This record gives sequence, C-alpha cells and structure tokens, in this order.
Amino acid sequence: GDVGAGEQIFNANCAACHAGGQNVIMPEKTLEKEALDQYLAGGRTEKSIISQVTGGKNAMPAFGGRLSDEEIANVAAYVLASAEAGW
Ligand code: HEC
Ligand SMILES: [Mg+2]
Repeated sequence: GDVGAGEQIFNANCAACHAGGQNVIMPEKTLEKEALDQYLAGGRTEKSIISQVTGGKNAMPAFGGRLSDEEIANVAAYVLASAEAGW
C-alpha cells in the first residue's frame, strides 16, 4: 500500500481514538504489534486490519461508507508498518 496516503487517512479518521498507536476507548486494545497479536480477529495482518476498519467493531465505527477500499487498504498498510516500527 501507500503509507503516505495511509498516514493522511489515519490522521483524519483514526488518530482521535488511536493517537500514538494507543486506544482511547478500549485502553488495552491498542495498535501496538503485541496488542494486534492478542486482540485483533485474524491477528497482525493487513487483511485483518482492513476487515476491522471496513466493518467496525463494538465502539469502533465502520469506515466502509466514509472511505474507499483503496483508502482502507492504504491506512491498513500504514497501521501495520507503524506497529512493526513500535509507533
Ligand atoms: C474511536 C471512536 C475509534 C476510531 C475513530 C477508530 N477506532 Fe480502531 N478501535 C477502537 C476501539 C474501541 C477498538 C477495540 C474494538 C474491540 O472492542 O475489539 C479498536 C480497534 C482497532 C484495531 C484492533 C486493535 C486491537 O485489537 O488491539 C485496529 C487495527 C483499529 N482499531 C484500526 C483503526 C483505524 C485504522 C482507524 C481509522 C480508520 C480506526 N481504528 C478508527 C476505536 C476507534
Ligand atoms: Mg467495497
């Protein structure tokens, strides 16, 4: 994916709840690689991130209306790379 576009999408749509890769609303369920391993359905993969961004889960809204599939793929790439980089 395009992590540059991904970062822009993240700043506009995700950073309010996930700034610094954390999780405001559900504190343990962060975007850190270890938390993705534990708490994300399907584990630490771009595919699993795309699924959750697209459909939402619990307090996390769905982005399938607001974003295109390309935008979702790009933000997923950014999240995975940032997780691997420890935010
Ligand atoms: C606040 C209203 C949120 C916004 C905006 C976004 N997310 Fe989120 N996210 C939020 C919650 C409450 C949770 C936990 C859901 C649950 O109950 O299991 C999440 C989870 C994620 C995850 C998985 C993290 C983990 O399990 O450790 C990912 C990968 C994720 N969220 C990504 C993400 C992106 C890329 C967003 C912008 C498009 C985004 N979220 C918005 C809360 C909120
Ligand atoms: Mg679609």
